[PDB]
Amino acid sequence: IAAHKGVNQAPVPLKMERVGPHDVHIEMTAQITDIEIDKGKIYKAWTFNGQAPGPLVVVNEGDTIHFTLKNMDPVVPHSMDFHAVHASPSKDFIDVMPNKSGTFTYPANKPGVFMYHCGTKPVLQHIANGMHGVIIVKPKNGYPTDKEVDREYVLIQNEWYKYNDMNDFQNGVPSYVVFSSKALKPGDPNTNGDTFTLKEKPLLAKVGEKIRLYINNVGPNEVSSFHVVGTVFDDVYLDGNPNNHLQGMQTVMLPASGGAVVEFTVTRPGTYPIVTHQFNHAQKGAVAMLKVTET
Amino acid sequence: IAAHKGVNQAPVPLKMERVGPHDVHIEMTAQITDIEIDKGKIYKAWTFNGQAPGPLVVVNEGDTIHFTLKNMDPVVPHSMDFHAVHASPSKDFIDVMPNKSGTFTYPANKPGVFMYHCGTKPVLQHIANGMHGVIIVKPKNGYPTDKEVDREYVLIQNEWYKYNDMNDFQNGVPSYVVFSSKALKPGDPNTNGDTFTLKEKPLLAKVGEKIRLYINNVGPNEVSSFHVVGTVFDDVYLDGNPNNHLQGMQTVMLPASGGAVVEFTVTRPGTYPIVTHQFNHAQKGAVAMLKVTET
Amino acid sequence: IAAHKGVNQAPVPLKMERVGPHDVHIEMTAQITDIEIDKGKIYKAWTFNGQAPGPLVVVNEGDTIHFTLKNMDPVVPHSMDFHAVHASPSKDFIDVMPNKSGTFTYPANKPGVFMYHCGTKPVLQHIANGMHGVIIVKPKNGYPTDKEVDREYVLIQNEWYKYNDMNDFQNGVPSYVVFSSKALKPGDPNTNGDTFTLKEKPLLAKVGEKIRLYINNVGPNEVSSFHVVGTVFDDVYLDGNPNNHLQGMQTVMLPASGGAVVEFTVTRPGTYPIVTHQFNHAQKGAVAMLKVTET
Ligand SMILES: [Cu+2]
Ligand SMILES: [Cu+2]
Ligand SMILES: [Cu+2]
Ligand SMILES: [Cu+2]
Ligand SMILES: [Cu+2]
Ligand SMILES: [Cu+2]
Ligand SMILES: [Cu+2]
Ligand SMILES: [Cu+2]
Ligand SMILES: [Cu+2]
Ligand SMILES: [Cu+2]
Ligand SMILES: [Cu+2]
Ligand SMILES: [Cu+2]
Ligand SMILES: [Cu+2]
Ligand SMILES: [Cu+2]
Ligand SMILES: [Cu+2]
Ligand SMILES: [Cu+2]
Ligand SMILES: [Cu+2]
Ligand SMILES: [Cu+2]
Ligand SMILES: [Cu+2]
Ligand SMILES: [Cu+2]
Ligand SMILES: [Cu+2]
Repeated sequence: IAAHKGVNQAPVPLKMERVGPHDVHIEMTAQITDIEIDKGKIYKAWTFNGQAPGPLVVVNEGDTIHFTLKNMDPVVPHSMDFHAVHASPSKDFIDVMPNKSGTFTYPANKPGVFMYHCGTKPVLQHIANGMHGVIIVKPKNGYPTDKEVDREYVLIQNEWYKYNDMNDFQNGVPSYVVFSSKALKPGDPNTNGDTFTLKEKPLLAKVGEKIRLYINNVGPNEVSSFHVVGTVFDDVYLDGNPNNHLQGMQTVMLPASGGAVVEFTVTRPGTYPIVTHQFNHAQKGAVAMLKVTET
Repeated sequence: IAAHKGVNQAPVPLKMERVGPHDVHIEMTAQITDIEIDKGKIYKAWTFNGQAPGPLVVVNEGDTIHFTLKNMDPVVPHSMDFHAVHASPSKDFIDVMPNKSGTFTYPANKPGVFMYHCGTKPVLQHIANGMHGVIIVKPKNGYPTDKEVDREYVLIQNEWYKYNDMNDFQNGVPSYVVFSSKALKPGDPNTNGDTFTLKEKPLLAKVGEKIRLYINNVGPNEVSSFHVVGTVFDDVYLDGNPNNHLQGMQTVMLPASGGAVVEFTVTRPGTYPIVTHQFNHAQKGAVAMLKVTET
Repeated sequence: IAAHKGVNQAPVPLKMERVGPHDVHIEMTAQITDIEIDKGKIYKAWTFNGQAPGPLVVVNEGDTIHFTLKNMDPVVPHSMDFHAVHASPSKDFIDVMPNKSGTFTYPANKPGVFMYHCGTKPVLQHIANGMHGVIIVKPKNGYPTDKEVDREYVLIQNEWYKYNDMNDFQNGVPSYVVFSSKALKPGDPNTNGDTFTLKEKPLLAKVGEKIRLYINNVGPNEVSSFHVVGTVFDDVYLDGNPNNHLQGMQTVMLPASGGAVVEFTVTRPGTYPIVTHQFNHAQKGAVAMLKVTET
């Protein structure tokens, strides 16, 4: 796209504020931002807020979201689809033109770990170029295992293809498959989907802790066989809904756009890889690390 | 196949009748029928009854099926495998030769949403060329959420490949991935697996309704990440068995031949896309629409 | 690998012994062994004990495993990762050099049907060349359906690619996809992952029996849509954990490394195929047979 040549829009922080007991404002941008997806490989991604996947959104069950998208792309329209919400797609997930803003309102009444993404046609193009993310909706009454959890993090799986190449997006294997982490609390890492960051700067834990991960596989195209090396999931909640409670899973199957909450214990000091167990994808980037120490 | 050149056998209605409180007769054909799978693209499909996927079959839990297959194919043998039934494959799912008929009998004692398909070797060939479908077995005591459902439809996912090309069927990506709808009540649409019909003639609903879909992914080869845009599944029953009850799923993973019953609420007027969230497949056809109006 | 040319190390029996009420010794080798994966096709596999998949391991819930790996490979390091265990990957799943041994200790406190595999980098290479298997951990209090089961077997799904070709392992479709069976009791078959053995020498059963299969899809790369032709699973336990109990499934989705316990009834004499319902994979080898007789 001629109007994207040389464009590299600096990342913009997510803006969010509560405006009622059951009402939240969220303000995001659509923007064109260079991301290093593999060492030496820059992808001029289509993004929310200059991150790919986009920034984490966390709301409460029963919150109405008043969402504003500011489109900074000079030529391409963009939009937003939150899987958390009940909405009319043809009224509420509509395009925002270049240099314009749009505001849409809709409720999040289901707890869980949901994908969000651009909904502009062709949706494959927009998701593959980087316009994906996660929204977490916290359950009103928690999970039954809350009291057991010592530490939690967010992980997101996505793929990267040949740059802006619809033939590859439709017909080709992924070039890279990658994890990212998004911050839930101050000090947590906040990273983009790349092959290396979470190997060089592992997630941190302490020996004997129960860890919870909020996970989502945003695709665009692949399923994920999510596994943490050296442990067994004690508890799994499919899509993060507390009702969908599995126990003792070695590996969690996630569809494209599929989420879960998973919990496991790290018993011994060391580095624990986190993978999709489709090992072709792992080899192409999808290995993160959890370093577990005595302190 | 030289004996299929110029062959286009008109579709034949499914014949079905109850012959006892727990016994049903079903009569199908195997036939060679031109189907428009994408605009301008005709596939000379191998079919049941001149539909691909085939006609919908609905029976009750505990029904014995007395199934007759009339083979209208001039040269290829065909057969039938219902996933609903307990049967001896080597006695009851056997070939029927060109211009012959065969009758087989077997019980359907498990409720759910089952694939059927030709079972003739090579089974890949027969399924890929179009010989697939769904049988629904209604549970004796219903689903616990029956009283909530306002409207229901059947959707089927399948792929199309290069015509009758076993190398592509085994080694290639699908050319098209498509939804079809099969009628449960008078007035419901009844369509073939194509890229366009359910976009141009969307399924219909009213604002505020709870919708149930009976879904099956017949493949041959792909899994499906089934999602309805703008809603969350309130209830999911894996394979349509009432025991396998999930809640609040954004996306349902279906294996190849996998089924479910899914229920969701449409809250607002508009058009709601239905997709597999493996967006390469969506781009290649697998997007249906649900138009939701005040009336 | 020049140092593997002409190497064909005879298979070595698994060594296992109980050494306490909650403690077991297991001794395996890593070795280079020619396996016929398809008729006329020899793969010089990287293996545990000269089998691919490796030998079956069965322990009890709460057993500590004292595992020894003797590396017979002349040049490549190997290691072992059991998905059953809680362990530090960077201390306990480490490499054993050529012509050396290493012993590692760790608990199996979760019941189920777990993958094991080499964990040496690149793990894709080691798994794809044949270093995979299953460990079963028997639940302390059984499964609720134990009293119903008449007969049981172990089945494993894996893929084979072009020989030792990392580009194919990462980017290509599988050449073959195959089932194997591993013995649980004297007289049971014990086979390698190949396209033919379980078609020519089917698993055996009697009419009216309830069969249990312990299944795992070791990959490396594919998911599996596991189905037995002519029946419906009465009961499924995901990953073999008794809590994760489904009923009446036609087909079980398994992630890569995913396991299950499945139970079904064979009602009539005949041969019942067992497949992954991703029929491209079935066509490439993944069809086993269960011959069901009056005796
Ligand atoms: Cu309130
Ligand atoms: Cu507001
Ligand atoms: Cu966009
Ligand atoms: Cu979506
Ligand atoms: Cu792929
Ligand atoms: Cu703790
Ligand atoms: Cu664990
Ligand atoms: Cu009766
Ligand atoms: Cu009859
Ligand atoms: Cu046929
Ligand atoms: Cu089948
Ligand atoms: Cu494909
Ligand atoms: Cu209603
Ligand atoms: Cu909904
Ligand atoms: Cu004891
Ligand atoms: Cu010992
Ligand atoms: Cu190895
Ligand atoms: Cu593993
Ligand atoms: Cu493949
Ligand atoms: Cu019995
Ligand atoms: Cu059955």
